[PDB]
Amino acid sequence: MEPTRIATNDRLSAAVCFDALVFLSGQVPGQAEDIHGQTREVLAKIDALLAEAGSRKERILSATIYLKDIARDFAALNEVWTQWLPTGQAPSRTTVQAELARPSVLVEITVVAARG
Amino acid sequence: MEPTRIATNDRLSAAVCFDALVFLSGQVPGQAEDIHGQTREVLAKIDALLAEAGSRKERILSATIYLKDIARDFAALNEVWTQWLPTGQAPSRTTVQAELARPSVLVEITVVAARG
Amino acid sequence: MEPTRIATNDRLSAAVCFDALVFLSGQVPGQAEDIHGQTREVLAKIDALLAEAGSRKERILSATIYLKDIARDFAALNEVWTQWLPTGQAPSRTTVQAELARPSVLVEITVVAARG
Repeated sequence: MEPTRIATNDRLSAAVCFDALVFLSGQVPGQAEDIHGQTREVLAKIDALLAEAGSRKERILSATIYLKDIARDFAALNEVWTQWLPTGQAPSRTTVQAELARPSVLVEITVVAARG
Repeated sequence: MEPTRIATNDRLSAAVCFDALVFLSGQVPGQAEDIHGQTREVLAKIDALLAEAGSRKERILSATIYLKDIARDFAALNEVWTQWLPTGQAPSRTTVQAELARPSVLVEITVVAARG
Repeated sequence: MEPTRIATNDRLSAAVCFDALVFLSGQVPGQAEDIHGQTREVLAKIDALLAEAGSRKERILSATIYLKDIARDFAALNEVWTQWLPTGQAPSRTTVQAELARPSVLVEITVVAARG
């Protein structure tokens, strides 16, 4: 087996697929400025990438959720997250505080999923 | 193949199993307040989840260890960790500083393991 | 299937291999003191470990890149990273800020790869 790549540039591929596994690059928000909208936009991008990479939201295996300010933003994160997930099909997850590459980014999520 | 889930709520599943792989949610301490006891309790929970998910401590593949204060607590973390691991069967690991969802949490560990 | 281990000590194995997957411990620099040289040395070590673990740079699936100061050092990190990667074969990646176990460490990278 060979890895296949999705949306490759000279730093990263949005997705790498290998042996029924899908490895997504950490996804960042669009132009939203607030935690609620940024979380929605991050999840929208993951939704799209899963489709391109041959998976779907129901097949997420793990998610690391990085919050620039975990004390300030965890509740809002959980609100959008819990509403976006398919019912009863939540993945394994870890949420931790970390500054992201751009100061405006409040949230970034890194997903591994099962090809479907 | 379909992913199977263990102890699912509307945010996360404690474990997700797919194709001989086990993805655990980041595990946090019980009611211990000190680094030594918190690390022991985190490892106890991982021990339990591996059992439920069809793996065991000898079959851990990777561990990300998050410490709220890596300078202050790394030595104690290593002490409990090295004693808990089955001899000669340490997994791949990465230990980094990150604040966790609750301020009382000094340590959180995210494990991927092989089904056995 | 059984996991096999590479360069095991009582805290971690440099690599764990299981079912065509390679899990590397987070790699830290040698004695370089600057971000550019530290990033080069981290990538050199990963290069070596991939060889020992039966993979290669072209087969990296995911990389988490930890920077002690993401604002200060991301540009230099990207410079060395983009030059080291095999052309058109970048993996999935996530770059976040986190303090590492030693204060001198500016960068640490955790890789999962496909056995080849």
